Amino acid sequence: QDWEQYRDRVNMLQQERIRDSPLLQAAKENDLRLLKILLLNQSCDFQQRGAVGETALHVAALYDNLEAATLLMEAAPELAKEPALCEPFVGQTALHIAVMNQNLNLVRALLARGASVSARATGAAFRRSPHNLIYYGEHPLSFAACVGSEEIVRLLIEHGADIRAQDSLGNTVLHILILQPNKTFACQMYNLLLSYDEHSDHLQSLELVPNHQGLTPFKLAGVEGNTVMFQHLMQKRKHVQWTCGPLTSTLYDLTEIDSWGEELSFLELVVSSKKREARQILEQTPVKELVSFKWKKYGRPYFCVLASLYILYMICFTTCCIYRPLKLRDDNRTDPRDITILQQKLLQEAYVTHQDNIRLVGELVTVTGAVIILLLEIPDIFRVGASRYFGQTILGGPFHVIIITYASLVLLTMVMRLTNMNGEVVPLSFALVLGWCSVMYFARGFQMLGPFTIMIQKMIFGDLMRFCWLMAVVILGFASAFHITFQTEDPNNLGEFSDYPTALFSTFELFLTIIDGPANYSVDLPFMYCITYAAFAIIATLLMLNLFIAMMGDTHWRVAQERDELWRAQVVATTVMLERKMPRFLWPRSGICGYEYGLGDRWFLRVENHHD
Amino acid sequence: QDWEQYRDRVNMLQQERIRDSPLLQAAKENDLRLLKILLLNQSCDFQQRGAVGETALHVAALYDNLEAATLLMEAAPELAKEPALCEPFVGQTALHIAVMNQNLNLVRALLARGASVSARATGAAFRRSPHNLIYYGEHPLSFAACVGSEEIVRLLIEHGADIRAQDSLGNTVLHILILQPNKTFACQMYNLLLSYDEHSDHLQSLELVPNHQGLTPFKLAGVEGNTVMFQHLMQKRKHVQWTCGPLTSTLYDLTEIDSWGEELSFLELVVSSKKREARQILEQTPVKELVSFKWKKYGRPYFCVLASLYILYMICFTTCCIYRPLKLRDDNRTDPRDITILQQKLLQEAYVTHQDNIRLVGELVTVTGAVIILLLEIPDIFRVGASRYFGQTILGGPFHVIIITYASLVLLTMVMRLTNMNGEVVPLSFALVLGWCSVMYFARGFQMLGPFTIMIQKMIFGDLMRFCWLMAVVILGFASAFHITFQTEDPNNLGEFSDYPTALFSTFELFLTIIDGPANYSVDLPFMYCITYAAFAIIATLLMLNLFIAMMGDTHWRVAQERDELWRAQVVATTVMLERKMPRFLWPRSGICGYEYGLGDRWFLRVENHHD
Repeated sequence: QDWEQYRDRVNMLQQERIRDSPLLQAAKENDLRLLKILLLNQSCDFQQRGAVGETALHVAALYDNLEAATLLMEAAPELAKEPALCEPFVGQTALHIAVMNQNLNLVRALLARGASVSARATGAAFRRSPHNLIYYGEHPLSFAACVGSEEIVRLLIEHGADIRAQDSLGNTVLHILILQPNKTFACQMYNLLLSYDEHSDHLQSLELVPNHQGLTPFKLAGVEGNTVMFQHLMQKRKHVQWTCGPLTSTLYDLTEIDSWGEELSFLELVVSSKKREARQILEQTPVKELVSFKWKKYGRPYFCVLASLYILYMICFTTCCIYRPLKLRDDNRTDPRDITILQQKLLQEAYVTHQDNIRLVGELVTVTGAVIILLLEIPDIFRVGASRYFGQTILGGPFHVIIITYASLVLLTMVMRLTNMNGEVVPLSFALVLGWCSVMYFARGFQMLGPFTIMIQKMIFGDLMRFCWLMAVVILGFASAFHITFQTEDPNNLGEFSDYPTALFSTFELFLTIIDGPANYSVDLPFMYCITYAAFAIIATLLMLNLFIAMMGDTHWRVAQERDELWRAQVVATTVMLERKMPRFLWPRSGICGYEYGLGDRWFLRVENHHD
Repeated sequence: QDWEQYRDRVNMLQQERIRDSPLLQAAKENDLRLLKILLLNQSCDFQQRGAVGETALHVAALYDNLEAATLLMEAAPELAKEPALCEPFVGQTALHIAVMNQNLNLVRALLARGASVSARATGAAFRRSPHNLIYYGEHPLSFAACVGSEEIVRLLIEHGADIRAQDSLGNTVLHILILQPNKTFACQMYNLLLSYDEHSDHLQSLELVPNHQGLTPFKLAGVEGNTVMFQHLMQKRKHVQWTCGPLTSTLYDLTEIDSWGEELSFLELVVSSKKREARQILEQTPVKELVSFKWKKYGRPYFCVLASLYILYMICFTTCCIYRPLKLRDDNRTDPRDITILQQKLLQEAYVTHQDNIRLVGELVTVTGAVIILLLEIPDIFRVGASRYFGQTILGGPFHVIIITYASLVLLTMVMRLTNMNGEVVPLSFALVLGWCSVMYFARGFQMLGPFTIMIQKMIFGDLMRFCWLMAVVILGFASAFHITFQTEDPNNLGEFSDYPTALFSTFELFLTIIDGPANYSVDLPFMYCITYAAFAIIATLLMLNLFIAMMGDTHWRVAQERDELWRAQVVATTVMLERKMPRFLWPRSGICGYEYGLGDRWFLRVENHHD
């Protein structure tokens, strides 16, 4: 069964036992007079529970019923301390339910009895999933903070609610408020929980308490794509120096963005986030002024020096494919089967020559230039995880599938040599169509060439191959029908259709008008040919091509703001990708340090404004 | 004559007799003093009527004239009970006319005399037609309900107006209010007529009273495309279970949408409606949450299993066309008429062979796979009606003309065999260009491939064949003018124009630049050729092709919202089309039933909200 149909059984079987039991019936309906009388004559033993396993007070708190709920707590002393027992609802007590409803007087009544403010709700319907519409955490302080009810929030802290508790995923009360869809109404709540902070607990500040996967609530505001909470967490870390007219020289702290850490870099997590909204943190005023300083000062010359050691490499690999050891044809086997054109095979002559030694040192450059590419890509596979890394389209994208299968086919051609294999022309032709089309990677600078090469990528996955599933059928339709008409005829006159793997290939060419329409006006073609071909020229090359241009012409202004918003996030992905690699010799640390103009040990970045 | 000019005679001949008669003259003009005097001296015998046949009171009520109308009813006792007699105005009494004008005191005066509130207006100008601007039904209660005059509405019910009466089309008072252009102002009226309901008449509820063609006013709110009345009729059939914070788990009834009926399914009538507005019921909140449950759970795997038994069928029919019994050419007739290329004809050799028995069982699959297609399409013709079914473009569309003329040409090729006919290549070439281009039907899932294959259909009916009526003329213009210049010349040098059925076909190819411009630089072409061809290359292949790309390029962003609104109504058409076919083994009935969590016997669907 699906889980969606499993919980629909449980939420409806609960509604049966409320109808069956007379005590639970009056709780929902606020029948006070029954609940006074039915609790006199042996007030019912409260293991009498629903199929979920809840008491009468959980039913009385699930509905807005003050007066019936208080009469149950007077007769029964301990209903505030009982959990539910069904597996998607484990531990949800009456205090978890009264807080959710924002019921002001019922929470006051429950806390007067001493209900535990540290009860976990560990059910399978409270954990975060794409098929649960709420994620409010486990502790009841977290329930009050997410519903925007500030009066219950300050009421629980006065009774012992600890703002430093964590749920099973590790999220504290601050991690959850960033994960809420109501973005602009949690900033009022985040100011409140900092005033209740102990300021005694050394655990360093609550803003720096880590998740299980390592994210602090500052660092989680970036990954989530929360542009409102990012500015709020930055008001603590800027200093205003002077205001001279319209100018204002404010001074940002730059420590939780200038992370000098082994793998938890803030600028890595923002660009490699799967959330679409994370590409807008990169335009906020302490960050946009930073990654346009790394790029224009250092990241642009090191990416133009290194994009011409890769043109001078591929121009050293084609001139060692052209010059390759072809002897003369030492055989007369081309005279049988006059259909064959073939001539001179191969050699083993890198040694005995005057111009295969200049060719030799042009090969060992290409041999030890395809092992360096394997040493800079393979240990970068495991860090991201081999399935995110080949598909992000920003963090490299599908230019790491090409750049490895280029460097793998240079090493095969070495093993095709030194053992005297024959088909050396098969990897050399796959290397040169992939090796040059990887030089197209280095248009990630060059604002001119930049956003164009995304559109090639976006029209080869989205809009070309949905045109090609419905044309592997039309060129199987007509191509297997031209083979039938010319199966009778002679192949010496109009012999484009002589064998069935070329019946498909001549018809795929006729689709593109590359080959002309096959006609011979000195002979009688069969009459069935000119009917099937007058239908092929309307479906294939009026309609199907001129509608593919139109499909290309309207999905290009839909992606108008979206490829240009994606290019500026592809310069930031290049700058952090280089800062892992190049050694500390190159790249002094960004920002003016502060131990000589002595305030501390932090590394600052100065940005001045103009009030328009 | 037209009917439009026939009623213009009658409405103007009526205006003559008002001018001719002195009694009827003063009624329109509110000349009270004449109407007091002219009714003293033998008050005129009221068979004196117009050419339509109306009395003086119908003229007095056709104009807003209280005082003249009351003076006629005092002198003449029975003018409230007289009908008009002309055929487009049969039965329209004075009470039908006073109600239309929203005249408050004149309706009070007529009902005090005892005018019949059940008089039918059976004229030919009150029935529904595209050339009558009003459709208000027949009974006078229906006239008051459509004009938005609530005070006349409650006045007629107090005197005996029956809200359960029907007109000649069968529409009750509730069916008509849905058919009105003033959509948002009849919801106030529909609440009113339910309070006047007897609640004594077993006839089950007035919301379920059928039309003559079977439509209840709920079911008529969907076919008409009335998105406002659909939500109003659904407020009666939803239950709210709980509200937990922003959540709200409401519970829809799902009985008049979950119709388990022989042919009156609600989801069939909405998608096959000719009205354009009916494609917006499929986005309302109890229905959009239903047909995305049938599709994603059951309708998507059964449409991907069954779209690969149709690739593995057409890949079993082409490899029994390629392998077909061609012998060697046992004749030397190709040596006379050396223009002929032909060779080996046919056989009767499915029997004596080692590899025509593997071919034999690949034919009987294709024989009894084109009789199954005939058994699943022919009894579905008569249900929709053979003229709606082949043109809806949503309920299948023109993939049922292809899929029958594919399965018909497999059965001809069987009769071309077994009798030794010759032209077997003529149906095999029509089957393979239609059989594959029917696999393109199965892009009705696959959101990627989905909206693209509508645009092929919309540019083959709308925008290609209005380009082809004005190019059956240009390639008859130039093609019959190239035959004239080369009728003199010799066909062995530049012989594309040697016969008039190829003078058209070489010129149709020259339009598309497929064939090169016919030139031979070693001989003198006639000088008239290079003038007519320098005009052909400007009209045909600068202007006429590059303007067809532009026509394709601007009618594609007009249909931008409209092909994507049409794809989501083409998934709903597939889901209900499959639910007729596949047996009950597959497909338990949708929605949680309710006899175990005992409220009734109805089948419910749970949907929860979030208040933004």
